[PDB]
Amino acid sequence: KVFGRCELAAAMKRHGLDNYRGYSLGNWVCAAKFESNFNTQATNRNTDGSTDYGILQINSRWWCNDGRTPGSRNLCNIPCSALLSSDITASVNCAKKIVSDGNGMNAWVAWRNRCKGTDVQAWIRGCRL
Repeated sequence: KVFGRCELAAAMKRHGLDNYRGYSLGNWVCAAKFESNFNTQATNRNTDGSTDYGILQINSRWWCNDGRTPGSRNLCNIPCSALLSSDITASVNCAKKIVSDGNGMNAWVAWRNRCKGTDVQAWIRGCRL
C-alpha cells in the first residue's frame, strides 16, 4: 500500500508513535517519506546481504527473519514479509523496539540525513489529527 501523507500520520498516531521515545509524529512521517516514499511494499538489499523492508525499511540482520540473512537475530520475532503489509501494526511495533535500542532515531540513517535538524512538523501540516 502507498499511503498518503496524512493517512500515514493518522495511522502512526493511532498506533502510538506520536511522541514515542520523545519523537514527535512529524519525525516518523519524515522518516517514512525518505525511507520508503510511504510504500509498505518497499524492499532494498544491503551490501552485507541483509534486506530492508517496509515503510520504515527495517533490516533483516537484527530485526526480522527473511530466511536468507545469516546471523539474523530476529529481535522483533516476525517474518520480514509482515513488514510489507498494508496493516502497519508490525512495522510500528518493531520501530518502537528499534528506537528504544539506545541511539533513538539515528538508527534510521535516512532520518539522520534528511529529517534530523529540519522542521519535521511540516510533515503533519494540513492534516486533521
